[PDB]
Amino acid sequence: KPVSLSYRCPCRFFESHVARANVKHLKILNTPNCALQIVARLKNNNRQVCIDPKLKWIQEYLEKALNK
Repeated sequence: KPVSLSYRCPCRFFESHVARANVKHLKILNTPNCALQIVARLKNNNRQVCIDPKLKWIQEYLEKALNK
């Protein structure tokens, strides 16, 4: 069977509404054949989700992470 395997990404979707208060750990994963995937694990849900870079607290996060 001819099967086309795409360049697999750690994320498929990105959460577009995440609470900083519910984030365990922030991890941003740039992937050579994929988009810029942000990864965060939830505290109350404890599941590791994906985050969209254009979130408001995320823009702040990137800015202040680069600023320090």
